[PDB]
Amino acid sequence: APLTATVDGIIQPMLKAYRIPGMAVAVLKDGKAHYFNYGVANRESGQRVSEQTLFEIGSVSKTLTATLGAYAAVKGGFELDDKVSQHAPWLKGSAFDGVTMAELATYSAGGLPLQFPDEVDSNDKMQTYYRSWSPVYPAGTHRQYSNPSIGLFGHLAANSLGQPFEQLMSQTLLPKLGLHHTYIQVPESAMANYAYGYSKEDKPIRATPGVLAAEAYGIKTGSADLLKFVEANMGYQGDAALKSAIALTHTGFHSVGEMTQGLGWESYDYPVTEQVLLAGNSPAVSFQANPVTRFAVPKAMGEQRLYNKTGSTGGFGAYVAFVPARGIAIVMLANRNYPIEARVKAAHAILSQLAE
Ligand SMILES: [Zn+2]
Ligand SMILES: [Zn+2]
Ligand SMILES: [Zn+2]
Ligand SMILES: [Zn+2]
Repeated sequence: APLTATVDGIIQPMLKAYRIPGMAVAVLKDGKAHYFNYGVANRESGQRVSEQTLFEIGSVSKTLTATLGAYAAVKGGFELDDKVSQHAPWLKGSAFDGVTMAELATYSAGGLPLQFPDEVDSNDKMQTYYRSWSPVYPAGTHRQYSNPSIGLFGHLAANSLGQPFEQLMSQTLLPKLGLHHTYIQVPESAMANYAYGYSKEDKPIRATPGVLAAEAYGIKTGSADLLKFVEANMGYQGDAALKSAIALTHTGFHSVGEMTQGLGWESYDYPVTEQVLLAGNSPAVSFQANPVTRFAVPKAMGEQRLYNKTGSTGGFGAYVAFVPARGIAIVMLANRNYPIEARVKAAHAILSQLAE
């Protein structure tokens, strides 16, 4: 073998080193899905991980939120270059008069922070927060990774179609993507599949609920459903609107170094080195404001790219990467929040091999 041995040789040492109780890994190669399952979903019960185990994917959720937002645009709810307050009456007169929906989606509204301030934890206080927010930078000039930013994008995009976000996600988007084992709120029927996360203190934990949580980091899913979503991104057919929506998430709106920001997905010119992938996923990019390289117009980024997204929650660590031109992808879902650097290194190791 190369493939079982390739994945095993990379994943198993990493689990030992970061004491990861469980991981589900899925890869795509030559049209087919391959599942590699390690350890336990639940330490107390000993339930083993499978490709049907539900994990919190954290901010990988943004790629689905982005797809939802794109879908609403395609269906005419809004245009990406519309000012945000065109689609939020309660933001008329605020800074959002001068921010576009695209800018919201791509963390470039002007310095919205990584998280809401702590007592911005209700709908009323969230509205006042945005109404009263004072931009740090001119719109479209700085990227600062931000849950309030893509949070509001997803919320307003769903509203442009007349529905709450969770309804649009659960009743329209996920069903059209053929993702029937993916959830914002895990139903009682599926709870037996729901892994526990583990904190640094080895205490079992699950996601803290909150304002715009569903939009920013709210999805629970297993490796098989998530790879199916990645497959849709490699070459989807059928629903013309959904096809167009997926295309839109592969549009790049600006770059920061070698990373081009899309809707949800971040991408790189392919081939890409480990060092470059690491840098683009590092705190240098994710934890502080960066000035962007502006694009004259948004551009379709195409097939010879590596697309990816990191996600974590208090107890979970997720990574997804895919390369459409080479027909390869990896999904790595774990129930410990272990370093992104290890995620990226292992994924690059495996993808480098799949491309053989
Ligand atoms: Zn296989
Ligand atoms: Zn409070
Ligand atoms: Zn609202
Ligand atoms: Zn369904």
